[PDB]
Amino acid sequence: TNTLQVKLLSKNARMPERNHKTDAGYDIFSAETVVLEPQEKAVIKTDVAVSIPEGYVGLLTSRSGVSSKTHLVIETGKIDAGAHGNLGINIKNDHEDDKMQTIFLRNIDNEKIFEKERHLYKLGSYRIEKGERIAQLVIVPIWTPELKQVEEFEERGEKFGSSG
Amino acid sequence: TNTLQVKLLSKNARMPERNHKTDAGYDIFSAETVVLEPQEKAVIKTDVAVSIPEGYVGLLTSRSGVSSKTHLVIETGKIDAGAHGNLGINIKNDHEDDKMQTIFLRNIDNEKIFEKERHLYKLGSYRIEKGERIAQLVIVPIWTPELKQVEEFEERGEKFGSSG
Amino acid sequence: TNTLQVKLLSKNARMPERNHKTDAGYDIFSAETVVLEPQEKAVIKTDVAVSIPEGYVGLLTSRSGVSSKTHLVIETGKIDAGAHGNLGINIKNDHEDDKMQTIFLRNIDNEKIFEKERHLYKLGSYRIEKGERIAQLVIVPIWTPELKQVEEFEERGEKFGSSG
Ligand SMILES: O=c1ccn([C@H]2C[C@H](O)[C@@H](COP(=O)(O)NP(=O)(O)OP(=O)(O)O)O2)c(=O)[nH]1
Ligand SMILES: O=c1ccn([C@H]2C[C@H](O)[C@@H](COP(=O)(O)NP(=O)(O)OP(=O)(O)O)O2)c(=O)[nH]1
Ligand SMILES: O=c1ccn([C@H]2C[C@H](O)[C@@H](COP(=O)(O)NP(=O)(O)OP(=O)(O)O)O2)c(=O)[nH]1
Ligand SMILES: [Mg+2]
Ligand SMILES: [Mg+2]
Ligand SMILES: [Mg+2]
Ligand code: NI
Ligand code: NI
Repeated sequence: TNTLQVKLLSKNARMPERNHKTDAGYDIFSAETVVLEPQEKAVIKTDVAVSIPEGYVGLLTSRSGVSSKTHLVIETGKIDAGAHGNLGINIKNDHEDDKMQTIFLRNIDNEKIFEKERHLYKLGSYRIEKGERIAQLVIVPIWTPELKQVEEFEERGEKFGSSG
Repeated sequence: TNTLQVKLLSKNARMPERNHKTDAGYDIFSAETVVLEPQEKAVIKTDVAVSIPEGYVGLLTSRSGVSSKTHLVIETGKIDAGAHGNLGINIKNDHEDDKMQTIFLRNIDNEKIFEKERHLYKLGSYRIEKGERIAQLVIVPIWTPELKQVEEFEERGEKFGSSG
Repeated sequence: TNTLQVKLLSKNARMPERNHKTDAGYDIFSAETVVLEPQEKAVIKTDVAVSIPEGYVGLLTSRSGVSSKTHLVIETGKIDAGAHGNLGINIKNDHEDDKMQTIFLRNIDNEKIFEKERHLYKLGSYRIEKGERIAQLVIVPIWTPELKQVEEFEERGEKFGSSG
């Protein structure tokens, strides 16, 4: 069986699409429109549940476009084989909370938002829109063997940057 | 040989346990009780040394429970095949150092500590306890071939978020 | 074919060297000398273009020596199979911007720079030198199947730190 089961949990959810043929990642879409303040942590719900087969792991990881342009930090999620729950994106707006305020919100391309209705926001605040690609899923085979205590092993020695 | 050798280096160390059958990660325990101040970086010693076989890599990576609840940031460690040293967890308390102080320390579940003896700590300080699961190990097969200079290759072009 | 094609784009580029025989990563060299201010984000150009074969992914990831010693944060890059562009290192100097200033710049080993010509820099500023190993490349096989909507699946339930 060379197929992965994908289950949508709501109308807000969307089917993950792969960009190119040789590409590794499945672009994951957001199911909600959230505003993240500086240093604010949240879990972005995808409303998408997947089933990874045994002997594999899913890497719900950051997209290189958004992560290099914005202060949005995604902690790569290790989706266990047999985890049939809602995939949540572990996000953090790492932008400095320098107490300053602006009238412009920022999107996932670090662009000033063009709101007709004026509001005051914290400097370095971002907005994730619904149906917006913020993360991607990369499935990679694992290796989980048995483990036993040993006094010594069956070499690089015992070396955190031994060289420079 | 479908077995991985695990060597404890002290009484403070503990054997890494896998949660479920289909799960990818081996939950790694802390061997020391450390207090991390805001923006303080440290290497948490596990007192556990493992031997990954050639053609594989170990990912000493963050647990999704602690990383989403707390400001504790673990930089995923790429444990080389044949590295028989003490596994160290590359940690950083990324919480804002806003100079404020509180009498409550925080644990790996972001809960106020109930200390009977009163002390003053920096706001957003965390404590890792001994024998506490803060990180996990995921072994994944690699691929290391020979490499040669080429003027041109044998396509996605030369594209950092070409789409959005 | 058990070979990976590596293409240098300039004289500033260098051939990635693997440290040991059992090691997973290819140490990636910098092609430019950049100074990163506190909280400053940049893309460090390697001037190196590689071609990963289909069914694999490249992990342009942080070196454990530099990442544990310095506030330099590298967001692991997922180099798609068939991406023949310049490998860019997604970097962020995560050091606090506490407005303080010093006369000493810091290198990738967190050491005070010994400049004969005196200058004023921001506290916690780092310098990447040309031909300096700041990141590494780890190639790991992937698994990309077809995907179809399912009402229910063919278990760990729907569980973000169910245990602690
Ligand atoms: O989080 C970590 C990262 C690395 N390590 C260990 C395992 C690994 O074999 C070693 C360093 O591996 P890397 O090549 O990833 N870092 P670096 O190239 O700076 O160290 P060296 O130059 O000595 O290989 O340190 C940990 O224990 N925890
Ligand atoms: O750190 C990085 C990350 C990506 N890259 C390159 C390789 C990869 O093929 C490309 C972008 O891959 P991703 O799918 O991971 N990011 P994104 O989906 O935003 O870009 P695109 O939409 O163009 O695929 O940029 C780097 O050189 N360094
Ligand atoms: O970013 C993430 C990370 C994890 N998850 C899901 C998938 C995974 O199976 C589950 C938790 O997996 P981990 O073992 O990596 N974290 P933890 O050990 O804290 O949770 P548990 O103890 O319940 O396994 O949560 C996400 O949806 N997004
Ligand atoms: Mg992509
Ligand atoms: Mg777990
Ligand atoms: Mg190395
Ligand atoms: Ni920060
Ligand atoms: Ni990673």
